[PDB]
Amino acid sequence: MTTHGRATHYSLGQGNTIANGNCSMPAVPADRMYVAVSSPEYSGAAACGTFLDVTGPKGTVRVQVADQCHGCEVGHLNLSEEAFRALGDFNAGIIPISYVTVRDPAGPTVAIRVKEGSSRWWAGLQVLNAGNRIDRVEIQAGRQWLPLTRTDYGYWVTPSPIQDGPLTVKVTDQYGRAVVLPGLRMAPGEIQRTASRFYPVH
Ligand SMILES: OC[C@H]1O[C@@H](O[C@H]2[C@H](O)[C@@H](O)[C@H](O[C@H]3[C@H](O)[C@@H](O)[C@H](O[C@H]4[C@H](O)[C@@H](O)[C@H](O[C@H]5[C@H](O)[C@@H](O)[C@H](O[C@H]6[C@H](O)[C@@H](O)[C@H](O)O[C@@H]6CO)O[C@@H]5CO)O[C@@H]4CO)O[C@@H]3CO)O[C@@H]2CO)[C@H](O)[C@@H](O)[C@@H]1O
Repeated sequence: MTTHGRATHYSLGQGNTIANGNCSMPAVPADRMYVAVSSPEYSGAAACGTFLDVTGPKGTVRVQVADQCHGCEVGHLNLSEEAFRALGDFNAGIIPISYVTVRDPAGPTVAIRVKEGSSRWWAGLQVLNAGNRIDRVEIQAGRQWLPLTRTDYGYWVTPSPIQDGPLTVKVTDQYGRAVVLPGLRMAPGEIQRTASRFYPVH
């Protein structure tokens, strides 16, 4: 649904290659089109990875939800400086906006990043390029599926130890669509590409 609100500007800088913004992006977007949302809209990092089409005075740009703006109220987006300048005048400081969460945006294949410090005793998984909100991330334990806990920093963590060897991970989005990612390695910090998609390329 269309949310009507306002926008201020801030920056995540050049960032690092580990964690950028509250969603813990592996990198600050090269196009510098990102946004921090209010705490209720952040929804415990459930909005991480999703994209917003934000309509401003000078048009409409697409930005990736990347961070949590604790000081922002509902409807108040904290845009990147580049996204702000493209929508309105930078000297204005505040601009009137309206935005929607993009449903199934065109993007690359799903990628999984195992967090630093992850072992068989404890592991954190980050799902990338899913396109939409993710409701469920599970690791295969024998013939059953061990559900992971959604953290408020963009990762999914194990509530209990997992088996050794390659990981078989099932990810389910907000639309009930699920993909299974076999052969995932316990490699902390690495972005593991896949050939899986929640929706086809057209
Ligand atoms: O990006 C901007 C935002 O940043 C947020 O801050 C984040 C931060 O970026 C992020 O890095 C951080 O992530 C940390 C997790 O929160 C934390 O839980 C995690 O701790 C792990 C640890 O990495 C892991 O090594 C450890 O494994 C233990 C295991 O627990 C223990 O059971 C096991 O013991 C077994 C023995 O090894 C075994 O011999 C014996 O037989 O059995 C034992 C068990 O019975 O030992 C292993 C180690 O070998 O587990 C812990 C968790 O329990 O570390 C992460 C970092 O690496 O999270 C931050 C958020 O909380 C800001 O908060 C936000 O404001 C910014 O916007």
